[PDB]
Amino acid sequence: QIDYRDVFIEFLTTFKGNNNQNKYIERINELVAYRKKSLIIEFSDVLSFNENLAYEIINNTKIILPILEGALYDHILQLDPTYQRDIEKVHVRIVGIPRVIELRKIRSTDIGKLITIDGILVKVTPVKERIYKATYKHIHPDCMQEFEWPEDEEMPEVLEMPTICPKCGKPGQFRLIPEKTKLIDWQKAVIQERPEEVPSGQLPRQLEIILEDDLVDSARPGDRVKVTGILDIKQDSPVKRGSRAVFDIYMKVSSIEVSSEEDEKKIKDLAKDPWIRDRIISSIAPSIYGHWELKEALALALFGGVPKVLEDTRIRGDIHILIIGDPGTAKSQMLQFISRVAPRAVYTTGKGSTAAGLTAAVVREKGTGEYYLEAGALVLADGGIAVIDEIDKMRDEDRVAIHEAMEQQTVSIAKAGIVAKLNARAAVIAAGNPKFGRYISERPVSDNINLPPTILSRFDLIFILKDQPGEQDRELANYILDVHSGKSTKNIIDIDTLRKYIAYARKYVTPKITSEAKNLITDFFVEMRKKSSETPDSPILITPRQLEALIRISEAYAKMALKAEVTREDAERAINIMRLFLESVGVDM
Amino acid sequence: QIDYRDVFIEFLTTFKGNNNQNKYIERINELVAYRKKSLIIEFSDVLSFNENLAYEIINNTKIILPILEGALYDHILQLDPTYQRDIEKVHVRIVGIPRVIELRKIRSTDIGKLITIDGILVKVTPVKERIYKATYKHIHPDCMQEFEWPEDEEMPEVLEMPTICPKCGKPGQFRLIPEKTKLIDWQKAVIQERPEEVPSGQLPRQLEIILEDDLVDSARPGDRVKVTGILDIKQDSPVKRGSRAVFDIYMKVSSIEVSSEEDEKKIKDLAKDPWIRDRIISSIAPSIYGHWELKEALALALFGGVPKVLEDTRIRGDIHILIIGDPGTAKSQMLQFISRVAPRAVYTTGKGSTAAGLTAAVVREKGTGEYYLEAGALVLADGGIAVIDEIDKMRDEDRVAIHEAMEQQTVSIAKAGIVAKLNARAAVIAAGNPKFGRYISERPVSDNINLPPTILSRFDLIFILKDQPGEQDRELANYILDVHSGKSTKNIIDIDTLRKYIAYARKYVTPKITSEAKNLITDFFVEMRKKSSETPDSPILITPRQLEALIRISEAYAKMALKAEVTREDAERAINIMRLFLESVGVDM
Amino acid sequence: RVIELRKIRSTDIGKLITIDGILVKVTPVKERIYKATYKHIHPDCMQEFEWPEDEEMPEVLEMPTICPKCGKPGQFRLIPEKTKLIDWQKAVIQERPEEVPSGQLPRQLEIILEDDLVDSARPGDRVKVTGILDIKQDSPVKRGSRAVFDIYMKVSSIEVS
DNA sequence: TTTTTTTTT
Ligand SMILES: [Mg+2]
Ligand SMILES: [Mg+2]
Ligand SMILES: [Zn+2]
Ligand SMILES: [Zn+2]
Ligand SMILES: [Zn+2]
Repeated sequence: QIDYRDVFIEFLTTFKGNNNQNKYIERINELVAYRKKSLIIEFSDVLSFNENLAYEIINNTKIILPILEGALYDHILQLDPTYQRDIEKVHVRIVGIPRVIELRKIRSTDIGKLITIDGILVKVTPVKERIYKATYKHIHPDCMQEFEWPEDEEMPEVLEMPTICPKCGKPGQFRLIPEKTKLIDWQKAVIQERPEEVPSGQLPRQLEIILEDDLVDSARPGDRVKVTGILDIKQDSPVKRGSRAVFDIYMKVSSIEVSSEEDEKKIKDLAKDPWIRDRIISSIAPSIYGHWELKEALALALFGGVPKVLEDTRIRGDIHILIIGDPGTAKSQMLQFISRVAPRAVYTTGKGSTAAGLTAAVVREKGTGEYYLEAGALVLADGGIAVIDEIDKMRDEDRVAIHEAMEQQTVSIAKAGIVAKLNARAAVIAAGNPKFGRYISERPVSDNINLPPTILSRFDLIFILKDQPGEQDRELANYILDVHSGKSTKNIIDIDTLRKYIAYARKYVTPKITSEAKNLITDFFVEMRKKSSETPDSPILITPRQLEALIRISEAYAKMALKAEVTREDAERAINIMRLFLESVGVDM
Repeated sequence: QIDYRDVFIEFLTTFKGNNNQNKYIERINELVAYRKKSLIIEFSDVLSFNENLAYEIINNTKIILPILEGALYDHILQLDPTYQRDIEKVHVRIVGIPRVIELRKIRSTDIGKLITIDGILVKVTPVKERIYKATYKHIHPDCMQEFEWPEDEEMPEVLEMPTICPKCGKPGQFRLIPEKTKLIDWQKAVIQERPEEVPSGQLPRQLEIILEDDLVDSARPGDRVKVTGILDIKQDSPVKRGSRAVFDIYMKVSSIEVSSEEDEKKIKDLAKDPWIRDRIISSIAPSIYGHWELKEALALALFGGVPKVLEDTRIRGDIHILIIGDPGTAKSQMLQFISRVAPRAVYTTGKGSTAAGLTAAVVREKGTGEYYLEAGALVLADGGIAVIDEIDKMRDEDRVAIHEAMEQQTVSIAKAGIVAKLNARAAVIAAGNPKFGRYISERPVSDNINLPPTILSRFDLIFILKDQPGEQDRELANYILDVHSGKSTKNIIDIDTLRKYIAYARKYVTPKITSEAKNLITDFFVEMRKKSSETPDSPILITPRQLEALIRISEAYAKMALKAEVTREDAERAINIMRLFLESVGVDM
Repeated sequence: RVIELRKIRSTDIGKLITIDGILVKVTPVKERIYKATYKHIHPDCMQEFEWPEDEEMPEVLEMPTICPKCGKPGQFRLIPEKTKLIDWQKAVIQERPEEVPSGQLPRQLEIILEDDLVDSARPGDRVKVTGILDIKQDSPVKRGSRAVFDIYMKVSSIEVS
């Protein structure tokens, strides 16, 4: 038995990272300045430094984590005594455990060991408080004594009350003292296994996890997470007998990750290429041949515009795309790709969705009997992208429920005495088929689309796809067979890098409109409106929304190159893509 | 060792305000005269008077507050000995606490400290009575003795049954004596966080607060309030075990303020401008170009007329506006602005509203099994404005629920054995699209509204918005791009001061109609009757309702200028707006 | 004294007051015990007694614990024949709509009618009641907080319109 | 009762 306090302190103060910058030393300095009370340590770094120390953490976790925490606290306290009286104790969280076990393959032998499970977050409860050291008071005409009930031991998960007063050795009834009671933050969350690991013909399983102290509110529902902790059995109602000697299992989370400097460096050099826009466009759905104009439209929606928030109103900065095409034009294929490359996306279908499920659902809690709100698909997609396949297959009474969310980006509910307004800032991508399955060229556009003009005006771009056999069949057939043969197109940015690029652009880039782009947009909008009045029979209308669309598209093109201003070149591209949308719908320019 | 009783009396008596009038001395004088029993003290005043006094109260409020009550009570006692026999003790309340913490950021370290939280009140409980000192009689044939149970401390939040009789030392049965029991007023309320504070993709949280003594019935649901007090853990079934030693927190209210003398001067001098009405109109929706005539109608609805109450009937004092326009005419943008600038407004949509949610909903308590009502959207909007967007999309079974509210300004509830009639004196602002999306001029208004003719009879003014691409496209395009570029319109009233201006006018201004003014309305209304018979095919009928509506519009104009008298210039202005209403609806004169 | 149904506070309990409101619910006439008669079921006792001795029987129903005659505990059986009853009726009073403040729901108060006061008025009428307020007790034995109590109304005289 | 998805007169 050798003390690990010196080794742990030596590891923190002597470890050299990629640049030999003493990364953990910097983390301590950040911890002291911000009073973060939590430290994150990569497991592979510990193993590289001292393999014996890594072994002890994995197995002897129950009786070595407090030892390291105490040593770390003294080092921080010595570094800055002001840190004391503000933070009582610090936490050491280990990340990178080699022991990873699937949610469905958890057995009895894994209880009591530090393991890692990767899944999808589903439900998060409001933050509550847990008593870990009580303070009772034996009220009895002779006692008038208070005491901390659990002596030399943390309070168990089961609320237990003293039977014999330690101060007088007598029974009676005791009264809790909230003022002297010590509390710790407590949150309950539910994790679900990923859809790619569920066995065939079976519903996904669920596991209950517990977050405490600073770990509360570390993630939102729908996030992909990696949790490391100790499994344990759950006790709910042990007071009443009746067998039920079978218990569920829950998880005590010690460290949690969601979904770096090197990545930012990789992204920065990518935008240096003048043809970065073409590379991004060609990297959208590499398995689909052609449809270049469609690929550009989907790329713009991934980046989006710049939302504007003023003192009196706000203007949305999301781009909505609608695709109408004959069956077999692969429309669902790009939509599936978009839901996989976007940092945050939700995939829905017209037939399998309802008005309540898309925006918000009011459900009665059977435990208390009072109504409460449940987030819909659009609410869960706030700040992301919502995909609605088969938009024409849903009832018009249900489709009309998203008119407010698509423009005002808010959901208003007045039901069961509940008045609320939830943000739904999400970009909507929709696809569907014409009225008669396939497009009828002889018939006009009004009866082919079979959609009200109100929802049509809310879409920035509308593309009509027609499957016309011709001279391009041979090249299309060769491309499809090459995909089935395993051949892949090179010079394509991978999904993981592309997803990182999109997230960085949406966070640190905010283009501004210049004077040159202002004149070009104004001239085109005025000219576009004049031609619209010539033929008023078209279902589509040129409303002031289309003017907003040009600004959003112009910003999206600039954001793709990580530019700071909307130059003249970006304005031309916005006009060019708008011309194709107008030409496809039947309006010449 | 340092006593602050003298400092408290010194601070109350020797404090100089900005007017140098000893406001706190006047507050005590007002308290004694009206038996207020509650004193409001700003924290900033104490900080200027003495830093040590300010630091003590904000930190040690648990013990200093009872001490400060005695010094105030004695000073009031010597000021007026008759204060006794009516009020046993007074209350001192501190406001302006700088310890402001967000609702979602509350942690374990904040329990037991004086903090303040800003939120929205959503639920109020009927006033109840709480026991703080009980009296029991020992039911045992030897005792027949009455004793107060909690000796040397207050009754805790959990009622405790004495087990041993203090007077005789014998256990048995005890009977509560309500005659000698001490009671205190008790109320429960729920606070919800503001929509602007909710994180992306999450749902708003709630916190339960407790109001006691004079703090009961100090607010109504839907009001934004700032509440200060001490947090504590909630106990529901301490006797009943079952593990789950996790407790939710609740707030003990000590001072509550809903949502002022320099602003009074700031609004009175503003009305001195003879062009104040023009400036107010130009300040409505500054981000919307044009629509000058429709902006005037919205301003009138913000102020409204003066209700007339007779010995048998009441005359509605509110103005109802219906807006029908093509998609993309910014109908929803100004409705959002109206809901934000009005002192009390509720925003609802046609698809997100139900009949129960608009008027009242019954809720069955799980415990008692009793039905009780909940406030609907219209009830919460009483005394304010109710905004109903996309009124043409709501189901007719829910549309009939507002027919009584528009005309009778009342809501009748007869369900689940509960019969009541609620007041719904709220102005209704509604918007909707034409029957065929784009308005058709050649067809009449009846086949374009897609609404029953009955509901349109209750609307004072109806406006038609037309999106016709013409020479104004360039001006509109330039204006929109200016908004997106950060450019703002100057010489306009800010929203915060505009809301204060509207609230003052609706409270302290009651214009009176002159005899000469009545001549114009009576003469004008006669000419409408002649034209009604000339063209009886119009869907608009010249009823006595139009005569009543004309009076309200003139009264609103006078209230806009803070004038207590209705001159002739307001009557002609009311005539002009009615004429354009008839011109837009197709009745050309 | 006349007090609005919404302005009732803690200081008004135990004093004669007058409330004006609208009847909304009337319960069927029932009987209440003010002096019960108990028989000790113990193979030696066979004794009859009135448990609420020298005191009116309270609202809470409490059975005797020790036999006043034999001086021993056991089983006590109530005798409906020897007991004395009194007419009992429950009703709910709702405040007038004109008294309701803006944007609030009307309050309700529970009143008790006894003896000849039963069936004095029908639901939907306007009445003015007089009497003494008191708190409501349902299950004082059950612990678990609930230290707050509601207030009901005992009617001594009621007039209609 | 009231909001929701579902099979059923
Ligand atoms: Mg498809
Ligand atoms: Mg709208
Ligand atoms: Zn003891
Ligand atoms: Zn006794
Ligand atoms: Zn006996």
